[PDB]
Amino acid sequence: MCLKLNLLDHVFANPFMNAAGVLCSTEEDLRCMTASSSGALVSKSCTSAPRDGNPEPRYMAFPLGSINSMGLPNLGFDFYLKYASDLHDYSKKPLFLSISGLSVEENVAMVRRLAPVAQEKGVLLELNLSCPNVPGKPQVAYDFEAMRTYLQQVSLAYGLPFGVKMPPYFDIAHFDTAAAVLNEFPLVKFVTCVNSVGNGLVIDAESESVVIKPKQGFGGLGGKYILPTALANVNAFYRRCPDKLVFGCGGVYSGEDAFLHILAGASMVQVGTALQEEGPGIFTRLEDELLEIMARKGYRTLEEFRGRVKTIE
Amino acid sequence: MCLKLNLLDHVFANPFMNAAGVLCSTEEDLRCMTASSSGALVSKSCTSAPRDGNPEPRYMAFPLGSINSMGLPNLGFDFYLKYASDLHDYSKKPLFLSISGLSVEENVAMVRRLAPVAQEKGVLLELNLSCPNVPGKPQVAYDFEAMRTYLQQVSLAYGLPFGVKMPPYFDIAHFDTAAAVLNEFPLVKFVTCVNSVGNGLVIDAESESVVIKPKQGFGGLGGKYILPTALANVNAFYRRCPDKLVFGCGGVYSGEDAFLHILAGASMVQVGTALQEEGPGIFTRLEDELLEIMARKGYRTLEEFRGRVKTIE
Ligand SMILES: Cc1cc2nc3c(=O)[nH]c(=O)nc-3n(C[C@H](O)[C@H](O)[C@H](O)COP(=O)(O)O)c2cc1C
Ligand SMILES: Cc1cc2nc3c(=O)[nH]c(=O)nc-3n(C[C@H](O)[C@H](O)[C@H](O)COP(=O)(O)O)c2cc1C
Ligand SMILES: O=C(O)c1[nH]c(=O)[nH]c(=O)c1CCc1ccccc1
Ligand SMILES: O=C(O)c1[nH]c(=O)[nH]c(=O)c1CCc1ccccc1
Repeated sequence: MCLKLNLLDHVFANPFMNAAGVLCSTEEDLRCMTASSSGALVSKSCTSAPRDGNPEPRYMAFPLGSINSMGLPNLGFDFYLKYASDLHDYSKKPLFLSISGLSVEENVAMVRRLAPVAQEKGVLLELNLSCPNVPGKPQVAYDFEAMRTYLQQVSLAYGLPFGVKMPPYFDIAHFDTAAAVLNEFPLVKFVTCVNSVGNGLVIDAESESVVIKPKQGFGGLGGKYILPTALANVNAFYRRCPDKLVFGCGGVYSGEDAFLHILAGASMVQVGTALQEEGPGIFTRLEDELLEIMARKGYRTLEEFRGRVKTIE
Repeated sequence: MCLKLNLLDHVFANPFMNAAGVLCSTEEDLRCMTASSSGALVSKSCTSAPRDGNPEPRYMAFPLGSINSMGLPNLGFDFYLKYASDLHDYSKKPLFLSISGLSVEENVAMVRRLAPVAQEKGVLLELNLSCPNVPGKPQVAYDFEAMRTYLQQVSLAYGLPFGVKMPPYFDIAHFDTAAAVLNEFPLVKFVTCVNSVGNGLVIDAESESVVIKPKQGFGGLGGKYILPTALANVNAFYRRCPDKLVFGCGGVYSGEDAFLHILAGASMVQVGTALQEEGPGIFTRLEDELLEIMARKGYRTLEEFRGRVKTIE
């Protein structure tokens, strides 16, 4: 009957927050997410300098979900750090800051500056391993040695508990390798599964055209298309990383979808496409709907069912 | 107006066929696919010996698609070779035979034996590369060195044009690398994109349980979930393999979905989940619906629009 929880030395009114990138780029957006009923908020992944991002149109949504190739538009790390150190009202809810530098050095340079603000104000770091395509090498989370370098360097530079935003994997050996990398780093205290399902292509039959301008129409998919992919990643890393938290992201449109993420192992549940489409009112509905399912089942706490998805035999 | 194609030295009344695995395991199944209005059929991916596959339930479907961990149940190579050599009526439509040996040596042994029947009767080989190799390693087509080995060995042992069935990829680096491997092999004349989107997890909220028994509920996804992933892969290989055909598979439930595949580059268009759910009557419906879109647009043949998806500016 209340959905409050405690994680990472912080108190949360409920497990919901925006997904990085959605409703979180400008001061106005971050004030809007803080005024909402969400339990937390995360800022737009940032780079050391500001970015315009890719040409428009760069996001489109449809009944089954969304496609985007935003290009990491952001107001620059100095802005997000300033929001964290001077503007955010911590009495309202916790703040996560997402960083997405284009090299290890850039990520290390941002985290060294974020550390004392984390100590003083309690902002939390979500390190985004996804990045614009560089011909000739894979995304960082898809190159396990690069991933290990990033986490070794960030962990050294930051020195405090943080989390990592992961793209989906689709192969059980990949789950085993990625979770073994993550388990080398004791400061990685949460894993957020998942970022968009990479490089889909939506085509409009009437116009015979792709629907976004960058990358010949290819972009990451979110929303209903990706819920079972998201639940599989959440559960695969919940099972493999027993000393970490898993934050679930992907496909959440209802309190039933949140319930499924929590059954698979999610501690917080992030909302991307559905929030972009419905606006911040969605958080009161998701809370009501999750409490309604809990009540029908007799559950009084999230702990009673987190990670307790049943297998057959 | 017409749906006819002539490719790989065969004539097809229309581009539709089953996806491997669906309606194609027994003699009864293959006679049913032959009696349908599809333009071709493919047999179930086989191994040297018969397999019972995994325990049930191992396939389930829902409004947005399906999940399966079948375990490669099949009647064994000798049965499908007999069907191709002695039973199929080639005056009705062309036959593809899919193989999925559990090692390069098993595939080599099958294709050596298939070769003389392919030469005499015109059966076409589809080699499934989205298939287990050594457990704890990724599936073959996610291990580029293994994939190259499989292709070198099968190309030497078989010596005739064949095609390959590919898992989806999600990273531009992988589209680049995979297409470069395929383009090393001139006998690979068609590339079928895509197999299921691997290791998703469907969870039923009422029962709090996964819905298939093997693999703790993890399985490959088909259907509406995967259409933009399928289209991205069809187009990515269509652009990168200009000397090969691309066949599309994933998410086809209507003539409009088939039209989008074909705009992305697809020659043949395969139907898995929707055919499993609706039965072979789907082919008359897909042909009617694709001809209606062609009529409205004034297209008289498939080559007028195949691969002609527009990009923005
Ligand atoms: C418009 C847009 C911008 C996004 N930007 C980011 C980002 O800056 N950093 C990040 O970690 N993920 C980003 N994402 C990914 C989302 O955080 C989320 O992982 C993905 O959309 C899946 O969740 P959903 O199904 O709720 O949309 C973005 C997604 C969208 C739709
Ligand atoms: C029950 C079932 C069995 C399958 N078995 C095979 C197989 O033996 N070989 C293979 O190449 N693909 C197999 N697949 C994958 C399908 O061929 C197809 O690639 C996938 O289902 C996506 O197409 P769809 O969205 O139309 O279902 C199977 C799919 C299903 C649902
Ligand atoms: O800003 C984006 O395009 C973006 N969109 C996503 O769905 N997830 C992300 O993490 C990002 C920022 C990193 C990124 C990823 C792919 C292409 C460009 C930037
Ligand atoms: O028989 C299968 O489970 C199967 N299902 C698919 O959706 N696609 C396939 O290619 C196969 C056969 C290969 C496979 C894949 C994963 C585990 C075992 C066999």
